[PDB]
Amino acid sequence: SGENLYFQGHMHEEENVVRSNIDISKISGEWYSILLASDVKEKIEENGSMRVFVEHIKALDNSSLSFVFHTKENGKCTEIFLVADKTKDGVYTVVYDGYNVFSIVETVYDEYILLHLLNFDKTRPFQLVEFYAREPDVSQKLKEKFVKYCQEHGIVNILDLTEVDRCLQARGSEVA
Repeated sequence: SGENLYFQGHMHEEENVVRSNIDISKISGEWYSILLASDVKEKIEENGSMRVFVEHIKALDNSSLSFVFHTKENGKCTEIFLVADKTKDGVYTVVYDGYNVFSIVETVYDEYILLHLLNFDKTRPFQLVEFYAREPDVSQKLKEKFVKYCQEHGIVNILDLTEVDRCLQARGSEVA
């Protein structure tokens, strides 16, 4: 006798984690910048060009993606509008502080996006890893996931943005 037990689920571990065949409509909407990492720490510390705080992602056509960010310039939150062009599933290019490529590494559409960017500056090229979430903070488990990804890629300058000025106060342009 005893309770018969039965395997349930799939063999791989993660639930609803999307790594390819990205559905753009479901990654659209409101996002918050949570974590930022780089191999060049100056790019993400205060005054760094890549210290940008995402606001919204929108599908533009069957290819391109609109990204709206805030960044700090001359003491103020300023809104910056970017259009990223698709080169293949999950991969885009965009011009900002030079020429960039970036990849949607992994996403849970209603929770988070992990993005890995390369910038091709001739003198000081760099990599950026970003973690966006559907809320302004995330679980410790997800922060550890991000940190492990960074470590696996040799990226050791890792900032948690959730207790510093991310220009949240600048997101109130539109009312219900």
